[PDB]
Amino acid sequence: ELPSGAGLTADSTPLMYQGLEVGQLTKLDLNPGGKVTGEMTVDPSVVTLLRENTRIELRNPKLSLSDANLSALLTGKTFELVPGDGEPRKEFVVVPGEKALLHEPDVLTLTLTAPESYGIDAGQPLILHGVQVGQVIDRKLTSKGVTFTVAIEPQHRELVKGDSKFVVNSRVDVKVGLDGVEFLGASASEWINGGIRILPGDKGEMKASYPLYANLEKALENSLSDLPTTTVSLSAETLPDVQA
Amino acid sequence: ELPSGAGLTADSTPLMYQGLEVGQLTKLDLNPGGKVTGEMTVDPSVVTLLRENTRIELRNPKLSLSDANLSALLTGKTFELVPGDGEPRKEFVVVPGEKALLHEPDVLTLTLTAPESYGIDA
Repeated sequence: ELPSGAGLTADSTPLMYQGLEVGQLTKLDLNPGGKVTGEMTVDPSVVTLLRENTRIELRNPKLSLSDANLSALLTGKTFELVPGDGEPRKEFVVVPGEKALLHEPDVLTLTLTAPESYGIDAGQPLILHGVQVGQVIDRKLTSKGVTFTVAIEPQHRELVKGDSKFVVNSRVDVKVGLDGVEFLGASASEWINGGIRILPGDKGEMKASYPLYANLEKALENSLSDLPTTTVSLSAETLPDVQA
Repeated sequence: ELPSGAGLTADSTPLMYQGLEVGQLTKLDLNPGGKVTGEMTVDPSVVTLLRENTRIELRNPKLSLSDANLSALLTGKTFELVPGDGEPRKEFVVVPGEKALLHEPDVLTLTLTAPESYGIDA
């Protein structure tokens, strides 16, 4: 059950497992209602891998800066078998390559709010301790502002622990001080990738929503808003004092 | 015993030694359990180099900024024979190109801790 047979050709697009062709997309049709379906023959040696949570991911070719493989660029779209376990099944729903993380046997899905996108998009990485542990699934605009949905891999799921803070890394911010020479938000190699930094906590509950802090300092201050609350008010007639 | 036959084609990917083709990957199969294996015929003139710690490295083509060789880009994956010494052997385990330094007769392996990646990758 395809999302849209954009680059798919009948009898040409292969099912690809461990780098070896296993199956061949045979039929590709447009059902009424705009739905696109198809069917694929697989090698009998692999049918045991078609189980309940076995999934098939449509993968786009990607430009590898390290290994510029021309063949991958020429073949275009590809199917990929990633097996699971359970009862055998025959009907399948193809997940797009970006949503592949969303459909996993155990994946940590979070919804985090923000007043602004800050340049964060739906393909950005998601960094903990300088290493990617997840991905931004998508970005939805609401009346109050942006809400993102993000996903965390199961192997790193146990390191967030209910308390954490999420900091924007997609925007550079150079601050200058008399002693405060600092470059917050990103490094140049990491700014092109963008992403969201995670400040992990100790213990918690994995609550449903988390605020998104525009920089590290506001995350430390636990100051999601912009205007701090008036701790106290003073009345003075004429004083040559600070405006703010 | 391949990691994954990603760019490997049977009867096409060569074994490459000193820049000269020596061998040809003949058979390439998926064993049960997800394991990928294969077998390769080598020239009899080179069988003496297949010894105990002789290793075979799968090498990806790389974009040389100095010598943009189009042929290397077109051939894709390559095998490379780097000989060793000891008893002759026939079964082999292909090391990926990145892990090639890890499998050497003498290599100094260190584990170093950090509180953060600092952008350091593998």
